[PDB]
Amino acid sequence: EVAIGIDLGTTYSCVGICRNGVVDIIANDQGNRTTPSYVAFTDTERLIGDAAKNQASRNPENTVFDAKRLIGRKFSETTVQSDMKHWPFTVKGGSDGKPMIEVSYQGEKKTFHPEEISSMVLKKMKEVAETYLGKPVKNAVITVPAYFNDSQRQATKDAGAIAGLNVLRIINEPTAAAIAYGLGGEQNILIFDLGGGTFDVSLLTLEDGIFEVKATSGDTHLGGEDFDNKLVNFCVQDFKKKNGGKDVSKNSKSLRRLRTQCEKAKRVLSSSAQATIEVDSLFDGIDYNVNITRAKFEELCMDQFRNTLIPVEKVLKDAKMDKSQVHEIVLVGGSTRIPKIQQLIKDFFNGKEPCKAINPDEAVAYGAAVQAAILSGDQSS
Ligand SMILES: Nc1ncnc2c1ncn2[C@@H]1O[C@H](COP(=O)(O)OP(=O)(O)NP(=O)(O)O)[C@@H](O)[C@H]1O
Ligand SMILES: [Mg+2]
Repeated sequence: EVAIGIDLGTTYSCVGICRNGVVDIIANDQGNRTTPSYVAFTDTERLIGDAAKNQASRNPENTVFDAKRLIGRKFSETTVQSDMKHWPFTVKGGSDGKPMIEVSYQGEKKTFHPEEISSMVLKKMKEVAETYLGKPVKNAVITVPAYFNDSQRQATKDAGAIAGLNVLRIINEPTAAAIAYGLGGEQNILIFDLGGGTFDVSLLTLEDGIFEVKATSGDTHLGGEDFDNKLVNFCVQDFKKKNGGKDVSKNSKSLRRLRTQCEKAKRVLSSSAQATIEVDSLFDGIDYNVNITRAKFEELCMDQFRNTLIPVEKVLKDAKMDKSQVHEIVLVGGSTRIPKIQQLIKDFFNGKEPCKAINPDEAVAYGAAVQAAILSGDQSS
């Protein structure tokens, strides 16, 4: 009878439950309200979530992420050829044309389909809910991007079945976000979703409790990781100017340790004017330290931030509607916490305040949890 909503994110996943028309987003074992979509294999164990992400730089070959970029795709697809330059783990095509992710686990070569890796993240999110509820969970609504095709949706559903979930429904991420905010006649809703890996803009219409996706645009390779990379590239150049041209970029472990700290500084800069990036013994036993102002971060990311408005203009053009006709702008995704992004969007919409009351990296799971409760016969929301 217990049903949960799950955001299966490219970078971070999130689980919620709606009971008595109230939605709890469930914290994991480390107290985090979102969980990295990471799976690692070591000599002794299978790590999922925070524990997998935290040892990525010590075990790059056997730490799997971005399975969402492979799920329901043929290995020969041009998106896979393009994306695989980003992965330190091995991916090969099977005789059925399906990607096979190859790792070493307890001294043995093992291969997994993308939906098997995604099943392990879903199983972790199921266990997070079960620990909180102190009861087994069987039923779930799982979200997917609006642009997901029938193969990607069915592979996501299969991941749920492998994780031990009865998948009540697959619903669109942008629709889930709109459902979270309870969005009176006809309403034009823009979902601006900027996560860790991807940027999705969706224009929805809502007449008589019925959502339709009118238009979608974005960039499958713009997200928080790209802003982290802007800080990494700066720090690499800054280290050169401090340490007689020495090049941190030659050491992939040095880059990963630097990237981890750039991501932390980026988060601090969403609520402070300044942050420190610090890595003890970064490269050649040399300590690295630098102070980054919010202004410098904004400068490094200036083009990427401003270009987020281009897909906004494109969905409005495709829907043949003026920005003045948008009733709600919903901020979704962890990167929408960046003040400069919030200011650019507000200014574009002529000072209209976006809907951002729900922690933006939780809104999709929140909506999924509402839909899961409704489809279980609970009319309280
Ligand atoms: N306070 C913050 N300031 C800036 N970025 C943040 C903040 N909190 C989290 N993030 C970033 O949010 C991103 C993760 O967004 P999230 O919406 O959880 O991912 P997702 O659901 O997996 N989306 P996607 O990766 O696009 O599929 C990471 O790049 C984080 O660094
Ligand atoms: Mg996503």
